[PDB]
Amino acid sequence: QKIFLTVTADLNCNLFSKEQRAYITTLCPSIRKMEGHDGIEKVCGDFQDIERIHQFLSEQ
Amino acid sequence: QKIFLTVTADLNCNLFSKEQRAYITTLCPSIRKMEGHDGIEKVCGDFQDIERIHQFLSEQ
Amino acid sequence: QKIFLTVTADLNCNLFSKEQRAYITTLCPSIRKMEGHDGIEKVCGDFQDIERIHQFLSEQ
Amino acid sequence: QKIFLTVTADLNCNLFSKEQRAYITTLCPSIRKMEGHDGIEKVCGDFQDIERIHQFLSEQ
Repeated sequence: QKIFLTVTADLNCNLFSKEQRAYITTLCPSIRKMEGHDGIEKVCGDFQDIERIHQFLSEQ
Repeated sequence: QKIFLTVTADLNCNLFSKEQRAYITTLCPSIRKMEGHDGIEKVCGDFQDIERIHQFLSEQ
Repeated sequence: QKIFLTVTADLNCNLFSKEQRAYITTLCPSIRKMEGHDGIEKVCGDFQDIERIHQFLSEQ
Repeated sequence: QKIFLTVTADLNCNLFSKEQRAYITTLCPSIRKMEGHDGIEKVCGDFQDIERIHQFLSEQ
């Protein structure tokens, strides 16, 4: 089965814009998002999507 | 410059025993954990730690 | 003087409709939310915000 | 049936010592806790229990 049933990550919203963090919807379409007027602040799902999101923000 | 301010993982406690999950606090001594009648169910820390915990459990 | 830095609540999506849970963004404009297929599933914010949400929903 | 399935609160560990925070074990022996070497950082449980902990901490 799965090692991690789910993984959640608090995003740095000082470091990355609404526009940068909004791409996560296209990068990982089935990632669950905690979102404000400030855009995506937390993400939840498979460890593979958290890695993919970390890779993506790491490059910005 | 933290990408993920924190990261939290839900451990699959069906796949892994209390003894197997117990080592996580030696593996990552500054980890934070949530602990029931069958030991460690959830963990919180750096991305690096959650990657090391995934690596470790992945090899059992 | 924050006692709770943030507070997250899991909503009883069986008890309340998408239309009932949808008002939360109008009730609490500054709130953060996570939206599955049947609307808002989880909410993050201030204690006071989570309190007013409990009240609003308790009277449906 | 209940309004909030669970509630989680990030505790202000700057405003409240390890020892003040440790009493939450006595206050709500049923509350699930995220804890490391500065003690309880996050609590998860029933709305009523979150209220009691906020009520306790606010009375300090």
